[PDB]
Amino acid sequence: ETARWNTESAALLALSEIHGVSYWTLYKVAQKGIRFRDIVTSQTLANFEYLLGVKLHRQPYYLNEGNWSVFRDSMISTAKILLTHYHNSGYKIIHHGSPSYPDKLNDLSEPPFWLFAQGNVSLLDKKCVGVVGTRNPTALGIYLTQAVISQFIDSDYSTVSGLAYGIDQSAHEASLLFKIPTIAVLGTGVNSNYPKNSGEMRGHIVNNGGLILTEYLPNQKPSQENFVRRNRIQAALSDVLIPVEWGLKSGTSHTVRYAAQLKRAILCPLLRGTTPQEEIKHALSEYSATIMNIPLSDFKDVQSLIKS
Amino acid sequence: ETARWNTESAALLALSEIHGVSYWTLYKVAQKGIRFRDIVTSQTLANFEYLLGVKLHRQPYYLNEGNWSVFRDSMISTAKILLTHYHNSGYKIIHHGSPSYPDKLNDLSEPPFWLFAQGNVSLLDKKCVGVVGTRNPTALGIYLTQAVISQFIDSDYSTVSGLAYGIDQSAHEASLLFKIPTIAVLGTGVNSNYPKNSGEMRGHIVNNGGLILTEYLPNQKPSQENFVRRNRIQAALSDVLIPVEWGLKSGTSHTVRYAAQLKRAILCPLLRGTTPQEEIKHALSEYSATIMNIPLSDFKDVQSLIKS
Ligand SMILES: [Cl-]
Ligand SMILES: [Cl-]
Repeated sequence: ETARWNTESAALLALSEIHGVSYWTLYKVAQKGIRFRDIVTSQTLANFEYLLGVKLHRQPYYLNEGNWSVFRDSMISTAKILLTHYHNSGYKIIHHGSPSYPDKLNDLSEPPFWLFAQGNVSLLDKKCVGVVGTRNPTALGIYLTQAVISQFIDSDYSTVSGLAYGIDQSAHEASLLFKIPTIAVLGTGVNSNYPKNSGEMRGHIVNNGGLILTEYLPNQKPSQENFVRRNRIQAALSDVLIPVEWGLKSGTSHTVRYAAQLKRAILCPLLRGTTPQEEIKHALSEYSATIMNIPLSDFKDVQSLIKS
Repeated sequence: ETARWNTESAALLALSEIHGVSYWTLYKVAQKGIRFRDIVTSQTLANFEYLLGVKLHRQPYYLNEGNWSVFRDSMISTAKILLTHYHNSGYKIIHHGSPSYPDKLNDLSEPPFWLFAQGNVSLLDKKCVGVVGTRNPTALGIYLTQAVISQFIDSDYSTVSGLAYGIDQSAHEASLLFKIPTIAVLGTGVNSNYPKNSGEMRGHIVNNGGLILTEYLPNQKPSQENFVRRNRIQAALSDVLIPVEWGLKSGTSHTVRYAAQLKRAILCPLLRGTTPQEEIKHALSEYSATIMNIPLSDFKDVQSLIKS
């Protein structure tokens, strides 16, 4: 069974890394039920380009009948070693339709048809709580992030965030601090160094039983489109979504909307004694969200301790 | 009534700032019930030095009968303006035996006989929770400090700490963030810039209804002896003492010991699922301390919200 998916893995890397096929091109290929293995084993360039869904080239073209066999065989041979190269770094490619693929992602209209993974894949199949927010939080947003995640200590939950500046990085840092496994869904390929000084955090995430996850091909750069596209994954994986600090018509609003479309539970942190803002009121109105008081405790619980 | 204490204030400043009398010398003076006003109005140097408790000088000495009147009158005149100078900066001098002096400090064997104050003095008479710890905390100590103080939101408590690097600064920063009035007890005189970038925090403390407090004379530098001496104040003011992160045979252990001697309530933060350390076990053994779980909430309270 292993060898079937490894052949599809190598075909994906062949088209992506060697021939440079776009994410979108390969996505709609897989969306149609076309397997990359049968694209790379095409015996003509016409067949190649038909299955790949691009505009067929006329003559003259540098790819032709005279050099097709080597073009095909050399790319298959190249990609087979390239996958062992990525396996050696601890990366796994999880394909849609395989046993390792998590059910939750098939709630999406556009499920990822492949995933690059580094770390503990079994977390995708277990309870997850998304913690996400602005890349430019206030001091209180940073605290609420940690306070929220501390509530899940010794639960069966892991955390999910996007490894981005601000709330997301504070979410991962908090999960690590409290020894909650955390999942980072990237807006890049696995090879990128974004965000700054990310290689150590990714290391600690993996060392603490966490997971690095991305739908994007190894060398895909960060982009505003890549982030919004990735947030459908974050919403789908989040059994509960907790947007800590966020404005409407923001990145995180997309995630919250998606979570509402996916009928995920939505909790909104509110510090004791403070007034909900319209983004919170929006979530209670639209998405049937729920306030989560921080602290959840009352001061009466503190009084019990002081005066025994 | 105001003018009686202002005269004692000016006499204290006269001896301290003009003539350079030590903290300890003036402390034992006041400990005996000698008022500084009557020292500065002494008509001989023999009387001056007898009341001040120092070794009486023989002749020849530059202070003598021929220049005594001016020495006395010029220092009284100088100090009267010097107090208006400190009043203008918002400083108040609170004397032991005056209505503004807080009762809690008379639980000390060695109560401060004067206090310099900037901000809201009425906090000393109300519920206070001390939050103190090492100057070199771990990441978790910094969080626990904030989590502990968040429990007192919308309580009638203010916070008390020593405005020192580490836990103390995180305690003040947390109180400010959650809008809990905070009291900083200095290990210096009010004129010092210690610790680094302290003038803005002192400003925000005062602007948020907080208080700066010190027993030390205006230009007293920081010292390890000044810090341990000041922690008897912090213990006395703390109706509840919460040492967040601390080793035994540390600065903060002195405070905790004192708090035990003063029979203050002692709470010790313990993150959920973690084992008490011997410093915590020491406090439960000796000082009848109590664990305060962080969070105080259970995960069952989170489950209630998720699945309504
Ligand atoms: Cl596929
Ligand atoms: Cl006095």
